[PDB]
Amino acid sequence: GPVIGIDLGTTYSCVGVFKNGRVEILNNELGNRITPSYVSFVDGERKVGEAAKLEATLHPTQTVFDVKRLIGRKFDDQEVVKDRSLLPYEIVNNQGKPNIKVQIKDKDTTFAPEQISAMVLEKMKEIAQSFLGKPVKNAVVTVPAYFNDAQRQATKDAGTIAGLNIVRIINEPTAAALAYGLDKKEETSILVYDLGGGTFDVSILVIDNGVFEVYATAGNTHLGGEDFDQRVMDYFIKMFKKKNNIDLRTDKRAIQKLRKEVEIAKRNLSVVHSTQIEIEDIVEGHNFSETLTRAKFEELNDDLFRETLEPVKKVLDDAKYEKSKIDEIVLVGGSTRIPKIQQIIKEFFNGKEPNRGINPDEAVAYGAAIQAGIILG
Ligand SMILES: Nc1ncnc2c1nc(N)n2[C@@H]1O[C@H](CO)[C@@H](O)[C@H]1O
Repeated sequence: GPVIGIDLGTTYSCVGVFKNGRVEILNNELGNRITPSYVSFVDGERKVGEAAKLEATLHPTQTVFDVKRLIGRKFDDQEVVKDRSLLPYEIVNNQGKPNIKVQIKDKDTTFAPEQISAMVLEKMKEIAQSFLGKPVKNAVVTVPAYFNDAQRQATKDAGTIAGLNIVRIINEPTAAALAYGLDKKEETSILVYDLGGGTFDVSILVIDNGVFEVYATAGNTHLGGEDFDQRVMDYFIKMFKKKNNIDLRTDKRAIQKLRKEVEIAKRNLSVVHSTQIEIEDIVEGHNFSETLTRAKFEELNDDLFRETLEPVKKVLDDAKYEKSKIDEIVLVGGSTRIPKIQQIIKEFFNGKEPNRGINPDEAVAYGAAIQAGIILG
């Protein structure tokens, strides 16, 4: 049968197929190549993807996301304790393991993380089946390089629940190296800088005669694009209060509409220098109309951009590497399109240029698809 490739990300998932000697990254039913990793349990309906994400605003306790943060971990791990305090849906202690609790038709229902991740995998599988017009039973699925045996096994178990045999788990850095087609011959040391919507990961990947090994990993589990948007929102919430004596945080619907326009404005400022953020009647009788420059966008976030170099220093130190030992810097995740990010990395690497695909959110799924093709021969 076919083997598909899935990037099971913290904030999103992406599915690729390898067919007629090319990788195709598939669109979801709404025409996007990225599906938000969200599942909602409201009014006796289950939704998966953007339709679930949209329920988060009015149904924050029934809308599950960021499950990758919980999968294969223990309820008392410091990281899960921190996540229970950040996440608005109920996380309960099932015999030492975090489980998700929600209501379906008012009934208390508990899920393992791998059961919610299975629902994201199910949807990616259905996109692949309808595209290939065949059943799909096998997949390459990616995980972070720092995932331990229980986190990898819990991801495999997610596959099994979704009716997917996970024939191979590969780390996200390896998947990126496969996508960018880094020469497998002789020896290459690669810094993989992966700045996503929710998380930052950096790995030293060494490629030696077609053998891939991650020598060191570090990161910041709570640093990504969504933080850069929150810094902009904070700024404009302050200004709108100053100007109109309206605190937009008093209206959940206003904050949702602002967040959407702020995300687009940030994307615009990776290409242009100045952009308009506009919402008619952000509340009744009050338009939101503001300009954001690249310079102000950077000023609002410069300490977070700069923070990304602390994990870079840690992996160089952990692997007893000097900046020079790094042969190529590869960038993954849409957040790496921010010019200032590219600039800061370059100057850290004493002038060296980094490589950024042009679909950096799809590189990991692309690599997983390539791995599927490699396995099929
Ligand atoms: N043009 C762009 N400039 C800055 N950030 C961008 C971006 N494109 C994406 N996807 N991103 C962000 O990447 C993350 C993963 O999708 C999200 O936080 C996007 O906003």
